Amino acid sequence: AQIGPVTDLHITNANISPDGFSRPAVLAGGTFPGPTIAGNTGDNFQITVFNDLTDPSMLTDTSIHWHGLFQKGTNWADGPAFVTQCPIITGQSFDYNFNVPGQAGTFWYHSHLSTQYCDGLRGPFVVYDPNDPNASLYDVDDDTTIITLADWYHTLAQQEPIGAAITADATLINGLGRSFTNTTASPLSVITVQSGKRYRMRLVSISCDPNYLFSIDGHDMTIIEVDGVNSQQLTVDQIQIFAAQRYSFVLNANQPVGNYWIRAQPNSGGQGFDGGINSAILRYEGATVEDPTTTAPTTFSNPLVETDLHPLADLGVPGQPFRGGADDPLVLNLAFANGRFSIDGVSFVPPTVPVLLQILSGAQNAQDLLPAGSVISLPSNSVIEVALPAGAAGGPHPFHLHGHNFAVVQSANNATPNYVNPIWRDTVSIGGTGDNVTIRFTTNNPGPWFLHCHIDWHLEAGFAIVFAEDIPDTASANPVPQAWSDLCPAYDQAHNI
Ligand SMILES: *[C@@H]1O[C@H](CO)[C@@H](O[C@@H]2O[C@H](CO)[C@@H](O)[C@H](O)[C@H]2NC(C)=O)[C@H](O)[C@H]1NC(C)=O
Ligand SMILES: *[C@@H]1O[C@H](CO)[C@@H](O[C@@H]2O[C@H](CO)[C@@H](O)[C@H](O)[C@H]2NC(C)=O)[C@H](O)[C@H]1NC(C)=O
Ligand SMILES: [Cl-]
Ligand SMILES: [Cu+2]
Ligand SMILES: [Cu+2]
Ligand SMILES: [Cu+2]
Ligand SMILES: [Cu+2]
Repeated sequence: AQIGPVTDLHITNANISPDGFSRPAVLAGGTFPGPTIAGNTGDNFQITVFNDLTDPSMLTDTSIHWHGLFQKGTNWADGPAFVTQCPIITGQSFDYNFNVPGQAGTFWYHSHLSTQYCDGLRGPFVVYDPNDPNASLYDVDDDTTIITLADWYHTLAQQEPIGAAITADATLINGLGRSFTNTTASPLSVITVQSGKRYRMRLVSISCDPNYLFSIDGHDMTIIEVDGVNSQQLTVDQIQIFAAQRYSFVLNANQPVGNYWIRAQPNSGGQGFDGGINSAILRYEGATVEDPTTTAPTTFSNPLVETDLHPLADLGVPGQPFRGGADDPLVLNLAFANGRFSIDGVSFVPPTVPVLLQILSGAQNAQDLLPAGSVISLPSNSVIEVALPAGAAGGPHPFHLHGHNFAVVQSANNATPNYVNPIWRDTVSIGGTGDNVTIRFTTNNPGPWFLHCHIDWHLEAGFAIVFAEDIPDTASANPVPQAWSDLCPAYDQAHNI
């Protein structure tokens, strides 16, 4: 069952074996992935998060972010540790009480403390639209049509050795999959469809790192939503999905009754499908209970290319139709050296006092804010452009902005910008060497919004800045509850800070 929009959510430690290998984890709702949190557009979510964690090897503090939800007037509920709150300590709870006006689509939630979401605190978050303009394109849209793609590690996140390469040990589709080494024939996920029906498949990358080449043998996929933004229909036979992105696609159960492989090939870790790694099963009702015998093509006919996507609505692009054609045009210098990432020469290290609390306490320019050089002010009611030229090691980097979606004026692997009808989204691959992926948005949401690579290992290694949007109006726009004001004193006391 789905939970919410008003629910408790307990965060616990438990052993799990999603690929046949047992390890401890950090779980929401007792499962990996966590339960789907759901409601309708405009609803009031009240998610009372109970931190019941006791195993320090995965951190006993926590904080949860609701990825892609704008949090307008509720910046304090956004979740990034040391940006909008101090963490919740063990044995305490915290009510994330917010609204989702003007949004409907496929989102997710995850820990936003250190690399803790990699240890298991990740799940889907769906905001349905009772008047969805895409409703007539499908028959079924429910918990059974959510498809999560996850990387899974045998080594605990906090225990990844300094100086060794980090790669995953399994791809999990709907929480199940097989290990790349010492593969055992552990259970695969089954997605069941009925011949003749049409399904809104909600594809969610809950990855800490790899991008996936996602496909379904024998089928094609008609994209209708990108990171919460309705799209024109775009039929593809493969989707390269980067960490934290979402798509909805229509799956027409229009092939013979049978079993078909679902494929999710990560860019690192195990290559191929030997022993059923990187795989799940699409099973038609009435098919034999057996593995598919289908193959992929050698070359896909219609892979997703981001510039092919266009909004369903007339969203346009704010500003003027040329580089720098914005009120506040930025170009970030994104770099990596010696184990640390930097943005404009500064590697992100979380501050002691959350950025929001510093602002509420009267710090009122970005040069006043800690960490020094990591907080950039944005003016209110302005068109912002951010160019994100690639080249830093470890790419392709999926950059994500909290508090906002954005027009993708320039996409990976294509030097031509689009000032007319590009897709809007919230997480974008910045591509490869020489690319100049560029985003635009307007500043109508006062508060400090994190901008970072969503490869969690890279965030931990500093690949982030905070946009302090409309510092002057942050306090008036974001009244804070007493429980939020209590977080830092409790955290600092527990940690002898
Ligand atoms: C990416 O696009 C930005 C503009 O959006 C480019 O920025 C300009 O950079 C040059 C120096 O390289 C400066 O003289 C300009 O002031 C910048 N802004 C402009 C022209 O609008 C940037 O060079 C591009 N980067 C890459 C790698 O292509
Ligand atoms: C590279 O990106 C550009 C800009 O998004 C794409 O150009 C558009 O192509 C469509 C389809 O032919 C045309 O309707 C638009 O007028 C083009 N816009 C611009 C600004 O040129 C282009 O198709 C992309 N290249 C590839 C190979 O997909
Ligand atoms: Cl967000
Ligand atoms: Cu996220
Ligand atoms: Cu986010
Ligand atoms: Cu990265
Ligand atoms: Cu974030």
